[PDB]
Amino acid sequence: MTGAVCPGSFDPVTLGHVDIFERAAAQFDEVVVAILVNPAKTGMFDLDERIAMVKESTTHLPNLRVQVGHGLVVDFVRSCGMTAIVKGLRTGTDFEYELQMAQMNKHIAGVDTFFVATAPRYSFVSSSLAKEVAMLGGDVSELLPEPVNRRLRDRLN
Amino acid sequence: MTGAVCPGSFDPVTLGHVDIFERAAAQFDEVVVAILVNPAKTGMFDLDERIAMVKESTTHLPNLRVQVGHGLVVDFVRSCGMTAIVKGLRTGTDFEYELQMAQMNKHIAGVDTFFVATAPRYSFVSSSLAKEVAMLGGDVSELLPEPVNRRLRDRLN
Amino acid sequence: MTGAVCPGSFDPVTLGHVDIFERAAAQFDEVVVAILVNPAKTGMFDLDERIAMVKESTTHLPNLRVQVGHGLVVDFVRSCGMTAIVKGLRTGTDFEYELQMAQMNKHIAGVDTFFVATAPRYSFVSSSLAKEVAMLGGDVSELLPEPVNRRLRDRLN
Amino acid sequence: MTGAVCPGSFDPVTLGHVDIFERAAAQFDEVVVAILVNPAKTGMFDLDERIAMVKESTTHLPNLRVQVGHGLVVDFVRSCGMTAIVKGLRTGTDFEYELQMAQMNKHIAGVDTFFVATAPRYSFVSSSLAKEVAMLGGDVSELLPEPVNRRLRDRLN
Amino acid sequence: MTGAVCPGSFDPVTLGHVDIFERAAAQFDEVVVAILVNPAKTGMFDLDERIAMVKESTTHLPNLRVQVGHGLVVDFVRSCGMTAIVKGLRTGTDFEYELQMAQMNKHIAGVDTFFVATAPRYSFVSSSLAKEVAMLGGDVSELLPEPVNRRLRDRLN
Amino acid sequence: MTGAVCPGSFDPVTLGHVDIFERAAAQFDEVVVAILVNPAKTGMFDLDERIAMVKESTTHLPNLRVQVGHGLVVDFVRSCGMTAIVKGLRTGTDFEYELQMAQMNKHIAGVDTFFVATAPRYSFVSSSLAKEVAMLGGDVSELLPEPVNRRLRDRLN
Ligand SMILES: CC(C)(COP(=O)(O)OP(=O)(O)OC[C@H]1O[C@@H](n2cnc3c(N)ncnc32)[C@H](O)[C@@H]1O)[C@@H](O)C(=O)NCCC(=O)NCCS
Ligand SMILES: CC(C)(COP(=O)(O)OP(=O)(O)OC[C@H]1O[C@@H](n2cnc3c(N)ncnc32)[C@H](O)[C@@H]1O)[C@@H](O)C(=O)NCCC(=O)NCCS
Ligand SMILES: CC(C)(COP(=O)(O)OP(=O)(O)OC[C@H]1O[C@@H](n2cnc3c(N)ncnc32)[C@H](O)[C@@H]1O)[C@@H](O)C(=O)NCCC(=O)NCCS
Ligand SMILES: CC(C)(COP(=O)(O)OP(=O)(O)OC[C@H]1O[C@@H](n2cnc3c(N)ncnc32)[C@H](O)[C@@H]1O)[C@@H](O)C(=O)NCCC(=O)NCCS
Ligand SMILES: CC(C)(COP(=O)(O)OP(=O)(O)OC[C@H]1O[C@@H](n2cnc3c(N)ncnc32)[C@H](O)[C@@H]1O)[C@@H](O)C(=O)NCCC(=O)NCCS
Ligand SMILES: CC(C)(COP(=O)(O)OP(=O)(O)OC[C@H]1O[C@@H](n2cnc3c(N)ncnc32)[C@H](O)[C@@H]1O)[C@@H](O)C(=O)NCCC(=O)NCCS
Repeated sequence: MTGAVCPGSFDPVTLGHVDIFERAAAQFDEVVVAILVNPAKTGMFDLDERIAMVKESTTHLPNLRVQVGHGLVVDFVRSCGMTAIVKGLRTGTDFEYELQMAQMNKHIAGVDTFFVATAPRYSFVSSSLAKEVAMLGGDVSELLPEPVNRRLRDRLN
Repeated sequence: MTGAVCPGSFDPVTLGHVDIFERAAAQFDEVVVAILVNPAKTGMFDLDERIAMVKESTTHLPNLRVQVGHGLVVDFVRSCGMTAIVKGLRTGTDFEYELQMAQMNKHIAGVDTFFVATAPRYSFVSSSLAKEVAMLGGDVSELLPEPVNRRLRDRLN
Repeated sequence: MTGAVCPGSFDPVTLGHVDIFERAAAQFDEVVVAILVNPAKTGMFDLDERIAMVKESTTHLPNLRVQVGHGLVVDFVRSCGMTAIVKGLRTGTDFEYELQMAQMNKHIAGVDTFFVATAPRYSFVSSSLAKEVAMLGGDVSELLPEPVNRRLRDRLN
Repeated sequence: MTGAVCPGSFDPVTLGHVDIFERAAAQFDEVVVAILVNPAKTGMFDLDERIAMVKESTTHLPNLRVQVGHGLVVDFVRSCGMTAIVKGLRTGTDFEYELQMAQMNKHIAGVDTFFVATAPRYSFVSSSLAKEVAMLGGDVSELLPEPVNRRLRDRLN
Repeated sequence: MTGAVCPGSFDPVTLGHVDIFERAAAQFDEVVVAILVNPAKTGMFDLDERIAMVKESTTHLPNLRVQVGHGLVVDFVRSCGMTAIVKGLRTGTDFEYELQMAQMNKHIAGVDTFFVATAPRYSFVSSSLAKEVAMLGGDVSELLPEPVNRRLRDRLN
Repeated sequence: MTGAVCPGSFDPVTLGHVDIFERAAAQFDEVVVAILVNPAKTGMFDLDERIAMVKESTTHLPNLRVQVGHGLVVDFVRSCGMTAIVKGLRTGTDFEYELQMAQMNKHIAGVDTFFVATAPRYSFVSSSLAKEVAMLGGDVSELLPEPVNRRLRDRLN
C-alpha cells in the first residue's frame, strides 16, 4: 500500500496541479490531495469550492481522494498512514524553497518528499498568476480545468 | 507492482547515494539501481567494482537490485517494466539541469522522474569531489560506505 | 515602426531604469514608458510625481514617451500598437520570476518580452532598496537621477 | 534600420532556435543568424550543413539572412552595421552565464544584448541533448525542423 | 583589532545563528551581534527576550558581545569602529539577495561583508520555519539553543 | 594573528582578484595568495609568470604575501598557521559550487571559508573570459592590472 499526499492551497486548482495529481496517481497505489486553507481568509475561493473544483477535475483518477488538511502536513500525512509527500517544481528557485520544507519535514516526522518537474506547457502556470490575470480581464481558460473555468466565469459575469 | 530505477555512474557510490536508495526503497515496491558506465573509460573504478560496491553497500534493502544500464535510461526503465526514475537533488542548479533531462525523458518515452532532496548532512558529497580529495590525501571515509572505503584505502596503499 | 513598452512602478525611477530606457530607445523606433501604479496606495511618490520624474530624467531620449498604464500590460502594449515589452534583469532569480510573466503574457496576448542585462555598476540598485536606505539617512544620490534626488532631498528636509 | 544578430553554433538548429529567430524577426527590421563554428572540429554537422539547415528552416522569414561568423561576435555585429545581439534563455543558470558575456560584450564594443524567454514547449530542447538522445536511438523529430530531421535520419540509416 | 558585526532579527536565535557566531568569533578579534528589531512589532519575542536568548546561547564566546542595532547597519558597524559585517548563506537565492545588500552597504559606507556557508546540518533551519512548525506543535528543539527551547516551551505550556 | 589564504589559479590575475586581495588584507592581519597550478599544463601563463603578476599587482598591500600552493588547499592553509580561506563570489551559481567545496573543506580539516561579493564593476570579469576575448583581439586592458596588460600585449605583438 504505497501512498502519497499532494498538499497545497489549490486556489484554484490549475492544469499544472492536475498534471501532478495524474503523475502521482500513476506511481503510488493511493494519492490524497490535501487542501490546506489559509486561516486569515485571504483566498479567492472558499474551502468548499476548492474541494469541489479538485474533485470535479479528478474524476478520472480512481485511486485519488480529496481531503481538507489540518495542522502540520507531516501530521496529516501520518494520519493517512503514509510517509510521502509529492509536490511539483517549476524552477531552481522553487526547489531551494521546497528543499528547506522537505528537510524540515523529514527532520520532524521522518516524512519524505518526492518532487516532480512541471510539464513544459504548464511551466508558467500558478494559481496566483492565473487569478491576477483573470481579475484584470485576461483569458486563462486554457490553463485551468473546465470546472474551475465555469466558476471563474460566474464570478466575473 | 510500483517500481523505480535509480540511475547513475556511482564511481564510487557514496553515502548520499545510499540515502537515496533507502528512500526510494521505502516508497516503491521494487528499486533497480542502474549503473551507466562511461564508454570512454575515464572513471576511477571499473564496472565490476562499481557493481560490487553498490551491492555490498545495499545488503539491508531486500527490494533493491543492481544492474548495468545500457542505452537510453528510459529504454532501460521500460525494460524493467517501470515508468519511474528516482534521483537526488542537492541544489537549484542541479535541479535546472535535471529538469531538462526529466522533461526530455518524459517526452521521448513517457517515463516520469521523481526527485528527492539530499539529506542535509550529505549535501556537499559527490563522487567527483570525494575522489578529488581522496586523490590528494584527504580523508573522506565518513562520506562513503565501508565497502568503498576498503577499496579506496587499497588503491592508495 | 518597431516599438517597445517599458513597464514598471518607477517609485522612484533610478539610474538603472534610465539605463534600460536608453538601451531600449537605441534599438526600437519608439519606446513608451508605462507607469503602473499600485491601487492600494502604498508607494512613496504619487503618480503625478512618478511621471514627472521619468519625464525629467529622459529629456535626452527624443523617441521615448511616458504614459500611465492601466489594466494588463499586454492590453496597454496592444493599445500602443506594439507587441514588445522590454525589461531589465539583474539576477537569475529575477529571470525565473520574469520568465513566468513573459510566458504568461505571450500566452494571453502574443506579446513578446525582451530582457536586457543590468549595467554592472547598477546591479544592486532597486527603487525599494534606494528608498529603504534613504528613509534611514543613507546617501543614494549617485544611484538616482538628479530630478529624483531633488525630490528626495525635499521630503527629508 | 533596426537590426539584430542571433549567434550560435546551431549544431543542429532546433525548433527552439527557430522560435527565437521568428521572434527576433518580428521586432527588428533585419535579423542575421551568425553561425560560429568550433575550430577544433568536434561538432556533428559541418559548417555547410549547419548553414543549409538554418536556411532551409527559415524560408518563412523574409527579413532574416544566414552568415558564418568569424572572430568576436561583437566585431561581427559591428560588421553587419548593428549594435544588438539577440539570444534565448531557458533558465536562471543560463541567464547568469549569458549575463557575463553580455556585460563583457557591452564593455568591449558597446554592443547590447536582448534576451527572450524560451517558449514553454521547447524549454528542454538543446542541440546537445537532442544529439545525445538521437545518438542513442531516441526520437527527437518533434523537437527539430524537418530539414534537420531529414539529415539526422540519413546519418543513422 | 579586527572586528565584525553579525546583524539580524534573531527571533529567535537558532543553532544556525550560533554556528555563524562561533565561526566569526574564531576569525575576528571582536564580534558584535547586532539585533535589529522590527519597528512594526510583528515578531514572536520582544527585544529584551531576543537579547537574553543570544547572550545565554553565547556564554562560550569571550570575544563576542550583544547589542541592539539602530538605523542603517553600516552606521552601527562604523559606531563599533569596524568595517566588516558577517552573515551566513544557505542557498544561491540567499546569496543573490544578500549580494544586493552587501554592494549597497559598500557603496554607501565602504563597509564590507563576509559571508560564510551554512553548516550542512543546519541548512534548513530558519527562525521563521522554526516558529511556524513550533506554532503548529512540531518539535524543533534540536534546531535551537536550550535557552530558546526553554522559552518556547513556556509559551506553548 | 588573524590570517586568510586567497587560493586560485590566477591565470592571469584580474582587477576582480586584486579587489578581493585588498578587501581580505583590510580585515585580516595577514593574507597569503596561494597559486594552485594545473598539473596538466593547460594554462596561458606559467607559474613563474603568474607569481610575478600577482606580486607586481599587489605592491600596495604590505600584509599580503604570494606563495605557490601544493596539495589540498586546507593542508596549505594549515601550513600557513591559518584556518580561513577567502574567496570572491559573483553569482548564485558560483555560490552553490563554492558552497560544496567550503563544506567539504570544513569537514576534512576544520578550515572555514569566508566569501566576499564581487565589486559591481568587475562582476563580469573572469580570467577565462578575459583570455578568450584577448585571444580574439578584444581589448580587456581595463579589466586587468597593468603588469598583466604589459605581458598580454607582449604575447600578441
Ligand atoms: C500548504 C503548503 C504545503 C504550501 O502549499 P502552496 O501554497 O505552496 O501550494 P500551491 O497550491 O501554491 O501549489 C501546490 C504545489 O503545486 C506546485 N505547482 C504549482 N503549479 C505547478 C505547475 N505548473 N507545475 C508543477 N507543479 C506546480 C507548487 O510548486 C506547489 O509545490 C505549506 O504551507 C504547508 O505545508 N502548510 C501546512 C503547515 C506546515 O506543514 N508547515 C510546516 C512546513 S515545513
Ligand atoms: C547516467 C545519467 C543518469 C547521469 O548520471 P550521473 O553521472 O549524474 O550520476 P551520479 O552518479 O553523478 O549521481 C547520480 C545521482 O545521484 C544524485 N546525488 C549525488 N550525490 C547526492 C547527494 N549527496 N544527495 C542526493 N543526491 C545525490 C545526483 O544528483 C544524481 O542525480 C545520464 O548520463 C544518463 O541518463 N545516461 C544514459 C543516456 C541517456 O539516457 N541520455 C539521455 C538523457 S535525457
Ligand atoms: C508593473 C509590473 C510590470 C511589475 O513591475 P515592477 O514593480 O517589477 O517594476 P519596477 O519599477 O520594480 O522595475 C521595473 C523593471 O526594471 C528592472 N530593473 C530595476 N532595477 C534595475 C537595474 N538596476 N538594472 C536593470 N533593470 C532593472 C526590474 O527588473 C523590472 O523588470 C507588473 O506588476 C505588471 O505587469 N502589472 C500590470 C498587470 C499585469 O499585466 N499583470 C499580469 C502579469 S503576467
Ligand atoms: C557562439 C557563442 C555565442 C556561444 O553560442 P552557443 O554555443 O551558446 O549557441 P547554441 O547554438 O548552443 O545556442 C544559441 C542560443 O540559443 C539559445 N537556445 C537554445 N535552445 C533554446 C530554447 N529551447 N529556447 C530558447 N533559447 C534557446 C541558447 O540559450 C543560446 O543563447 C559564443 O561562443 C561566442 O560569442 N563566440 C564568439 C567569440 C566571442 O565573441 N567570444 C567572447 C564572448 S564575451
Ligand atoms: C536586519 C537585516 C540585516 C536583515 O536581517 P535578517 O532578518 O535577514 O536576519 P535573520 O535573523 O533572518 O538571519 C540573520 C542572518 O543569519 C543567516 N542565517 C540564518 N539561518 C542560517 C543557517 N542555518 N546557516 C547560516 N546562516 C543562517 C541569514 O542568512 C541571515 O544572513 C537588514 O534588515 C538590515 O540591515 N536592517 C537595517 C537597516 C539597513 O541597514 N538597511 C539597508 C540594507 S542595504
Ligand atoms: C584552486 C581552487 C581553489 C579553484 O580555484 P579557481 O580556479 O576557481 O580560482 P580562479 O583563479 O578561477 O578564481 C579564484 C577566485 O576568485 C574569484 N573571482 C574571480 N573573479 C572574480 C570577480 N570579478 N569578483 C570576485 N571574485 C572573483 C572566483 O570566484 C574564485 O573564487 C581549487 O581547485 C582547489 O582548492 N584546488 C586545490 C585542491 C583542493 O583543495 N581540492 C579540494 C577542493 S574541496
